[PDB]
Amino acid sequence: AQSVDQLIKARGKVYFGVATDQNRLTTGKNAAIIQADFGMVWPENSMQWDATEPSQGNFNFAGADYLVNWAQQNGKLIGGGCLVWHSFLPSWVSSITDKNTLTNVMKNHITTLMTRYKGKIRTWDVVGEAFNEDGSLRQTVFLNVIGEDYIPIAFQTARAADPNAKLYIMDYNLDSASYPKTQAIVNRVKQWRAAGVPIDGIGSQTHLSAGQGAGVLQALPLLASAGTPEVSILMLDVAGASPTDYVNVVNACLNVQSCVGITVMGVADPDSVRASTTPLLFDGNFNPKPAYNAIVQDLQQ
Ligand SMILES: O=[N+]([O-])c1ccc2nn[nH]c2c1
Repeated sequence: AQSVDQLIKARGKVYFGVATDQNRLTTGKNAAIIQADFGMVWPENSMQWDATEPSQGNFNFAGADYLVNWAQQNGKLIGGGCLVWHSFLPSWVSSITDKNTLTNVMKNHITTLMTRYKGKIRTWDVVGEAFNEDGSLRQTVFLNVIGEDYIPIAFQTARAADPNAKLYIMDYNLDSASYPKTQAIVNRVKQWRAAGVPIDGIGSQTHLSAGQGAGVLQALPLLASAGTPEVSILMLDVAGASPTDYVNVVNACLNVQSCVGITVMGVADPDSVRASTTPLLFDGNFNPKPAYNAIVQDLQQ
């Protein structure tokens, strides 16, 4: 059984990665599969805001430290995130109505996480899910209280905290070139970078239904046209796990020079949030599914 990470490196890419955390690494056969087959790990939950700063200035790094130490011992690259994401905010953040207060809170959260792991993290997802489906900016507490400047502020703060890390904006429903969100993230990233905002990458949080892989072949080149040094596929899963969809996503990555790699949402189907759709690359016995073998064969050829 061949390693997709090794094979994608042989094709000139950086990694094939996976999301995990302490719970997964101590159960099933997740650790053994990650050791063999994946070259980068991301914390699924242990670096989100609610996990790391459940009360203001009272940080909890136990789960994140476990992941980082496991990755270093096993020679894996590490991704971290998401530093600013409305979906994982504790209530103490959402209640803040004062611009200066919230700006300092946000800067402190960013700097504290990034400093702790300085030099050890390849990629940080700095801002997540900042766009509405129509391409307008999502009206989260950060937009409502700080305004549109919160995104530049987050990236400039992140660059200062660890200049080694590649800083990404991420979003979902960027899977079709003509979708309004895809157009808008491309346009705004172009503008931010032209003003000197340090956005190194766009990460596409790719949750596909059956048959949607084909559209990624056109959407990913469009995302790359924003001119960031890197793009990536993140959080990848596919309802039904058809080889056709998975191979299309891999081929999109191969066709886009700036696409550094792909991260899947987990290891085995039963641990998915949509397990009924069996959307991952390993089954409930931890055997590689037809889609895994198809990706291997595509990368070997
Ligand atoms: O690619 N990922 O699986 C992944 C998981 C959780 C994250 N939080 N921020 N960015 C993330 C990427």
